[PDB]
Amino acid sequence: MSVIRGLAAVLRQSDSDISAFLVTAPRKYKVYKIPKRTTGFRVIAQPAKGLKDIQRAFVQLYSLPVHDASMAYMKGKGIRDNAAAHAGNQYLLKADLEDFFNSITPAIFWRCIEMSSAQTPQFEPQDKLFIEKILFWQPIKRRKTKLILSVGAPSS
DNA sequence: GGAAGCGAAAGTGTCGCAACCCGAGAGAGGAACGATCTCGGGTTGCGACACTTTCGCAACCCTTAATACGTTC
Repeated sequence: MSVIRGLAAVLRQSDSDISAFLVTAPRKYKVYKIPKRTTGFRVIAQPAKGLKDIQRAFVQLYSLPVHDASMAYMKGKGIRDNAAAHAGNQYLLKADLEDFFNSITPAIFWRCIEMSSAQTPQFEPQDKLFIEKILFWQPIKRRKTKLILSVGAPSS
């Protein structure tokens, strides 16, 4: 059963319960606005508690490769290390990506899985739909194809 | 992604003005018939402008969030 079997073994729940939960999982999100520091608002989609636990279990079960140049969302590394990497230099080229989190789609995720140069955990073709439902958020109720990563989630 | 309003941008029709044409008419001259200038419609071309269509800004935040204190995405 692969992914669902491991999720059941971690959450101490039946396969049927998790499978029934992972039907509208891309839709079980609570969206809200936080105030910007100067003016305006920022919209965040946060999943429900059960989906949050499912995402945490999925993240801890499968270890995707990460690079040493990345400094966000890893243990023992953070703002201080990122700043100290360029501390001794003379010139910098800070640059940003346009709408980073909402531009990531399941197509991108599956393209990156297959061609990754490092070790990648093996996902059976039967559970790819469950992977997409677990990891990705679905804005717009009518559109079931639009699946994007949500900035702010245990798995994003 | 995109309510509801609204306005930008671009394309298309329209409608009034000018410019000209053409027939009617009173009657200059000088001895009659009708030159010549004007009146009244009528047609066409043209360009400014009104009207028409499409696009795009960005409400809300969906059932579904957490709430020691601070930076960062």
